[PDB]
Amino acid sequence: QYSSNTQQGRTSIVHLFEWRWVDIALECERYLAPKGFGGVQVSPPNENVAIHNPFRPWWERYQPVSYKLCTRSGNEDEFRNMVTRCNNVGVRIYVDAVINHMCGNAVSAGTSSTCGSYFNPGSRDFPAVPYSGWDFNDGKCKTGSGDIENYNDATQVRDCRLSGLLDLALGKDYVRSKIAEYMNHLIDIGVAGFRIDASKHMWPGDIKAILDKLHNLNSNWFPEGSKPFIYQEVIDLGGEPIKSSDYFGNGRVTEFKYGAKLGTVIRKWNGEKMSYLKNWGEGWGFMPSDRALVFVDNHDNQRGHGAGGASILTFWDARLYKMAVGFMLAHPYGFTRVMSSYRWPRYFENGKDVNDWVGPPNDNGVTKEVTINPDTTCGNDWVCEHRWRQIRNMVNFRNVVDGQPFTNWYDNGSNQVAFGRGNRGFIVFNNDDWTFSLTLQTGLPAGTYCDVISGDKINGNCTGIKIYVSDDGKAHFSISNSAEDPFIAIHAESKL
Ligand SMILES: C[C@H]1O[C@H](O[C@H]2[C@H](O)[C@@H](O)[C@@H](O)O[C@@H]2CO)[C@H](O)[C@@H](O)[C@@H]1N[C@H]1C=C(CO)[C@@H](O[C@H]2O[C@H](CO)[C@@H](O[C@H]3O[C@H](C)[C@@H](N[C@H]4C=C(CO)[C@@H](O)[C@H](O)[C@H]4O)[C@H](O)[C@H]3O)[C@H](O)[C@H]2O)[C@H](O)[C@H]1O
Ligand SMILES: C[C@H]1O[C@H](O[C@H]2[C@H](O)[C@@H](O)[C@@H](O[C@H]3[C@H](O)[C@@H](O)[C@H](O)O[C@@H]3CO)O[C@@H]2CO)[C@H](O)[C@@H](O)[C@@H]1N
Ligand SMILES: [Ca+2]
Ligand SMILES: [Cl-]
Repeated sequence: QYSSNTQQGRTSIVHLFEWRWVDIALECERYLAPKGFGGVQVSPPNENVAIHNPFRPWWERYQPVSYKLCTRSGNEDEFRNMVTRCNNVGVRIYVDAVINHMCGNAVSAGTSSTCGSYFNPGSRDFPAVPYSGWDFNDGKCKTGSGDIENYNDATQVRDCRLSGLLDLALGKDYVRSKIAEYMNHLIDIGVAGFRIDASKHMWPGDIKAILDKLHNLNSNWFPEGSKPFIYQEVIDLGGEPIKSSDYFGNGRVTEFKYGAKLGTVIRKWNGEKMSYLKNWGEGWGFMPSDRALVFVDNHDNQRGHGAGGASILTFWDARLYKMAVGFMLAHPYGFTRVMSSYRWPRYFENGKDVNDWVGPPNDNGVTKEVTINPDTTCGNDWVCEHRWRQIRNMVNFRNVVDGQPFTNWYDNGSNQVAFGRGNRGFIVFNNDDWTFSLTLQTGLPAGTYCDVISGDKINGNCTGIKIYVSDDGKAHFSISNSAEDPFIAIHAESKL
């Protein structure tokens, strides 16, 4: 469960949050494959409650109605078409598996669902599965409300309803088997693994029992005996009885400390400085690099959900965001996930975004296609961070330097830093309030290199900045503090 199952030489996944299956299929072919992306995390592909108050929020997809592959992203045929087309060009699909719970206990009975299946939260009847009252934790939970009230009690975190979401009885073989049937359906289609939603809300042993039932990956695309890549969503910032390490037996775990701390560093908050990143990784108290699933923001915290945090960087703070993402993709720690978002009309009333619920760009609830602008950006309010030159090119940097050691670190004791990855890549940052101008040892072969942040290598020249590495590996770098992108990155494949 620890190996990504990506193609050799591809090292990141991108979250195409709320994208339609047909758009992802094209994106794999026209962009992700040629640009060297490892894979795509998809939004939950199973039927959910259609919520009209408020109007079709992104979070309705975290309220399952059945395991039918029928959502605003598309139907089963469209989902199958996407997985096949993506695998065929060497780009993997990872499914956001919502398996802790069905929908909210207070949702009205009927057929207000993305495939029109009947369901009755009140009587606990989900006949499309099927589940009944016997399949939920109502009698196991010991809180007065039946909901999670207190994270200091590890038992209720697992047995009670997360924000009222009907809590599946994951200790029952029947429940485990219905979940496994869903996941095996997905695996056999050709899915490479899973983001396990709400893992903290499940016993590690119950997840293990589900995982025991899972097939090996599809033998047309994957070597025999390949196991689904598992990364579990556990928000562990310290101070709670449940630890991310509790989940290491099942696969990787999201490291939410990563983006929280990096955000603070890059904003220069709380006295933090880029020079402190010399021991980034386990040195900062993070989990082992071989288990960490790392990211600057996720779909929750970019809009203040989950642990939130003021320090979280997103596309809304585009300048600092690119630097954070660039740092992450350069550094060997963890397995990297890049966010890809849509814009919503963010509106703050007393420090909180009252539109933090708004779903994907839509016309009357129908998800807008991702249109591709002439400059390769996206239209229809899709942000497409993964198509931003600075991030896209750093995705390739990580590929180029895969497995090379962290070396040749430099810092000015404040916010001007640089480091190399073996003899394959080198990156320089200026986050101070003055110019960085210095000659540095790069660790690279002599030559002319295109800076992949300001531009591209195209048939014998560069469209951005050029760096000249002399015979002894030294190169001069000048980065103004007023620079729109105050960082430079060069690597073996950007050499002329
Ligand atoms: C969002 C994450 O919450 C949890 O995280 C905890 C940390 O674990 C903890 O250490 C500390 O930092 O606080 C955090 C925030 O509380 C959780 O551990 C983590 O897994 C969550 N991320 C996940 C999981 C889910 C659930 O699948 C996703 O959640 C999102 O979707 C939810 C469901 O649609 C959405 O909730 C909405 O719907 C519920 C039903 C509603 N609840 C109300 C209803 C009733 C009726 O009984 C009352 O009981 C409640 O009090 C009402 O508020 C919510 O109000 C409504 O928003 C949720 O907001 C949304 O984040 C998430 O996307 C995953 O990534
Ligand atoms: C294990 C520890 O990791 C993190 O601590 C950071 C800290 O947030 C950061 O400011 C910095 O602290 C030192 C640094 O170690 C030292 O080399 C430098 O001279 O001075 C810095 C402070 O002025 O780095 C450490 C990691 O080395 C977490 O933030 C913390 O919660 C956790 N206990
Ligand atoms: Ca649970
Ligand atoms: Cl996540």
